[PDB]
Amino acid sequence: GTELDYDTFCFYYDWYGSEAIDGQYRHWAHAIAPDPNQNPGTIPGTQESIASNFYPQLGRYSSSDPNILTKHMDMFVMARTGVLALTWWNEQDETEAKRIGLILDAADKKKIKVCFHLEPYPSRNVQNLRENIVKLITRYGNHPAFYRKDGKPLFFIYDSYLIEPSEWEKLLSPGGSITIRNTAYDALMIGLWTSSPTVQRPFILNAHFDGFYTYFAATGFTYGSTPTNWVSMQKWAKENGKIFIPSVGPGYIDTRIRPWNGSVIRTRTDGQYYDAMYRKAIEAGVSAISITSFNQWHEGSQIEPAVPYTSSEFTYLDYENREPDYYLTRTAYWVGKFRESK
Ligand SMILES: OC[C@H]1O[C@H](O[C@@H]2[C@H](O)[C@@H](O)O[C@H](CO)[C@H]2O)[C@@H](O)[C@@H](O)[C@@H]1O
Ligand SMILES: OC[C@H]1O[C@H](O[C@H]2[C@@H](O)[C@H](O)[C@@H](CO)O[C@@H]2O)[C@@H](O)[C@@H](O)[C@@H]1O
Ligand code: NA
Repeated sequence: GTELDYDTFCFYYDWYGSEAIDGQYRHWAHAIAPDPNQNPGTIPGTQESIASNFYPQLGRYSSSDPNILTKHMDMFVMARTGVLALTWWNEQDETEAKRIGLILDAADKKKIKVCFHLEPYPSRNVQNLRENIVKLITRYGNHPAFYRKDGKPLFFIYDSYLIEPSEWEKLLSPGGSITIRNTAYDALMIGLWTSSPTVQRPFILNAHFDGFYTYFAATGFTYGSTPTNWVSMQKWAKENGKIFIPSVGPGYIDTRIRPWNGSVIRTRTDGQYYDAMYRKAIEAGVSAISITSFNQWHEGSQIEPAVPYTSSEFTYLDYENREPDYYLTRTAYWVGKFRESK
């Protein structure tokens, strides 16, 4: 009825600061991105003006605040989401190491598991990826909240297409020069499916990924994030021994930090958009689902509770006519439907 689902992975961001913990409102303050097609300015992260079109129920919180982390784990329990997929940027700073330890300890108190979402950090390549996979498994592999499926850790790899299949083969083929296959550091490696099947099918096969995900909460942003393609993507995956983990989300809007990106807006329609994405994932017959996102406030994809808020700087969007915790409860509903279908 209410147990956590360990085939549901929710993308989680630990880059927020507060004056209480960090001494600064990190990420609530954020540079405005220049138009790809310029002195754009910065959102200052004051109470009135934050880097989101929405406004958190918990305010300008710190991701290093143990009291905030506790409340977040309670929110995961409400949503029935059993795995927290943690953004990881290879910052190599004491604050990063501290935050990962706090998140693991908080998660374990509510039986939530943690896996890593490997980001496009500077000069990312298959050698430093191996070195960082080994570090992460050695440092956190014995923590009880560290996620495993059939004895293997799992990693999502954002913008995996930035590395050529001839490089991925070295790490992920059983014969690869620096392979993790059949070693103590073997893992499930889930790459990002973006574009058409004529490009993606050979990429995934040649790179030796164990599976693929789609990430984007905005329908139609890519081929992969267009749900009418998911039945055929699942059929191809099952035929080729690959795990398909489609990404579902409640909406998208990023125009505070990207004022030129309005065409990517997807409206929430009081939950109906989320319902349509989640239904299509379940209908495709997949064995795992990813949620974009718990708390990407910059991109307006969050299921974390939000509240009404107005200032002279900006009038924020909010969840009305639904209540602030609607997207947590609606997640729990769809987790129930997914479990019926497995
Ligand atoms: O939204 C601003 C944010 O964009 C980039 O991070 C990416 C986004 O969070 C989103 O597309 O998800 C990706 C996978 O988790 C992630 O790479 C970065 O440029 C970041 O610094 C920025 O704050
Ligand atoms: O430029 C806006 C766009 O930025 C990010 O996506 C970029 C890249 O990371 C993606 O792999 C490709 C997919 O086609 O698009 C961009 O180049 C995301 O933050 C995205 O949500 C945003 O719209
Ligand atoms: Na699982």
